[PDB]
Amino acid sequence: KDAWEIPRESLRLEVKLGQGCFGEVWMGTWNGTTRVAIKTLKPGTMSPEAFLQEAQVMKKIRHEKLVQLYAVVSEEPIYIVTEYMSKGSLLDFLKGEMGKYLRLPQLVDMAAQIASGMAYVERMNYVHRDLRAANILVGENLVCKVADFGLFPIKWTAPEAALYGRFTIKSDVWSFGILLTELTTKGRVPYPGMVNREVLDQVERGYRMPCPPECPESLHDLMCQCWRKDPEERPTFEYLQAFLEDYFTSTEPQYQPGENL
Ligand SMILES: Cc1ccc(NC(=O)c2ccc(CN3CCN(C)CC3)cc2)cc1Nc1nccc(-c2cccnc2)n1
Repeated sequence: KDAWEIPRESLRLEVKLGQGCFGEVWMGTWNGTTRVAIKTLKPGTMSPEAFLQEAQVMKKIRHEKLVQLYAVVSEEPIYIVTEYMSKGSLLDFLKGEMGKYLRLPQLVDMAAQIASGMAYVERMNYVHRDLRAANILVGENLVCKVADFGLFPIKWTAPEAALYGRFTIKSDVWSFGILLTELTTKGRVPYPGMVNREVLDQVERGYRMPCPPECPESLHDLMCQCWRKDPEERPTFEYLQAFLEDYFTSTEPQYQPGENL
């Protein structure tokens, strides 16, 4: 049978990390040596084949900025096993104890890594549909990987996708722009004070988030390209990656540290 299959005895579940109507998530050990994240399926909540769809996808994806599948147990009770990311979610990391020490340089490097991951998704002709800080994992050495915890996130979703169900890599680019604001505000909810309804009215009317405090205008400019009304006007993740990797030399060479960024 499949080469991803592992014996049940090789997986230890050590710390519960969350729950849902379809299962749970745990940190644990695989082969008594490898720390892992584990996703379970509640028997009786959702069909196995519908659940293992995710694992099937994850077998065909391989990239250093994508959370990596490690193994599965594909007879109920089901287990999906991936690499473990020591710092947890980008969102939690941004707003917690570490967040006070991150400046533009680390934050833009995180963005470039995320764009790199998304650029692979771009080349592979996949769509993400839920790119946001909550679906980014952080590891040692500020390593950031794209994940999908299957967690409507209107505030992160391109208008044409939210309104008309048109989800492309270009609506992923819009989400990335919103992700840029999470990075520069240390994980704050976008469109502060506005509910979903006003967000949709306002954005359709052409409103866009302002340059966050201490964020270089040139980075907010980039956010605004990600938020172009016309999907095809938005940049590629290939471009986004290259722009963020070169940012402090090509775009903002006179950058000087500040109080928060
Ligand atoms: C245990 C597991 C099982 C499945 C997944 N799957 C994904 O992360 C994922 C990523 C991309 C795709 C591709 N897909 C293309 C099509 N569109 C519509 C959706 C995305 C699918 C699944 C992750 C995990 N990992 C996981 N889950 C929850 C929490 C954590 C975690 C928490 C703290 C520290 N380290 C890890 N780790």
